[PDB]
Amino acid sequence: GVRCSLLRLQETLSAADRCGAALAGHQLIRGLGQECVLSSSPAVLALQTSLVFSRDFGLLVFVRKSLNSIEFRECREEILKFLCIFLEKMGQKIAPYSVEIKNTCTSVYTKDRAAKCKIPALDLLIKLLQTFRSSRLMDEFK
DNA sequence: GCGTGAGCTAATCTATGTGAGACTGATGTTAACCCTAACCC
Repeated sequence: GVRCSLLRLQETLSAADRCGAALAGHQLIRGLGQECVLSSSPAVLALQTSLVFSRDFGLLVFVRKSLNSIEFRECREEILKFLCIFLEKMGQKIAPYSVEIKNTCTSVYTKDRAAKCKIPALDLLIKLLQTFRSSRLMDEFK
C-alpha cells in the first residue's frame, strides 16, 4: 500500500545476520496489507506487481534470492505465508501480469525442499482461485 | 429454516532416528595346470 515498501523491507534482505528481523519483516508485510481493506479505487493493483513480483526487487523472486539463505528460507516461508494469501480478494475482474505470475508460482513450487504444506498448499491456490477465472485471454496457462 | 464467534481436540508436519529390502564390488578361497628337491636306473 505505502510506496515506502521498497525502502522498508528491501533493506531487510541486504544485511548480514538474517537470524532475526524476520518478525520485523512480518510487521512490515502486515502493515502493507492492513490497507487492503479499502476498496474505493485502490490504485495499487498495477503498483504491487512491479514492486512485489518484479524480477528486480520483487518478493516472489525472493526465493531465487533466498536459496542461499537457509536461515531466511523458513522465515521467508513465514512471511510469504501472508504474502501468498495476499491474493485473497475475489472481487475484481482485472487480470494484469497474471501470465508471468503463473510461472512465478510454478517456480515457488519447484524451489522449496521443505515446508511442503506451508509454502505449497499455500501457493497453487492461485490456480482454482485466481486462474480458471479465465478463458478470455488464455495465452499460456493450459 | 441460518449466520457468527470461542474453545477444543483431531489432524497434521517436519526433524531425527532405525530397520528392511536391493545392490555392488573387493576379496579370498578353491581349483586347473604345470614345475620342481632327489634317486636312480
